[PDB]
Amino acid sequence: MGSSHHHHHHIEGREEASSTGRNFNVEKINGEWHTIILASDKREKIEDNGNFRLFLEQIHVLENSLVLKFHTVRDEECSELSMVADKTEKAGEYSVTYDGFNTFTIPKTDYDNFLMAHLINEKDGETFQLMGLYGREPDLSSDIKERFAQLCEEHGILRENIIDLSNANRCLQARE
Repeated sequence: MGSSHHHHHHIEGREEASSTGRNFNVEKINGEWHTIILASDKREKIEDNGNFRLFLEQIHVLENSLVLKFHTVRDEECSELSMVADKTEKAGEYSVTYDGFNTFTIPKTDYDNFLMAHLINEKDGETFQLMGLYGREPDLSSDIKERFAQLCEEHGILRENIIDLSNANRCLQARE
């Protein structure tokens, strides 16, 4: 018998990555975060006073896991919950303790400009693909916000299902 192999090279320039474990940097995403735009197949979910329509906090990068907090109201009263996204046997898919069985991952990690995450929750015999677009700033330009719209169509999430958050901000359910 007898075999042989070869080596590989790396890149220094700015290039995207995924949670799969290929040139991923969590030391960047670490810090004050913000929810630019929320896109997911479920307008009735990410709508006025929805359930997933919550703000993001500063993720705390740990040894292998990372803590994350959100902002959710209750009984017409502002509030916030506590979560902790950890690793699992899966491939580049973290597991966060949510109201129902779900998994938080990161398909497009462009901390340099805008970060992208993909979480799916399957409860009540029903599931949906959730994706929260994040960016170094509290608002993304028309050049970056469009980038996400290119992926939403790939996940089956029509560009129309994209709900703008930068324009929608409130902590009450007041209306006519």
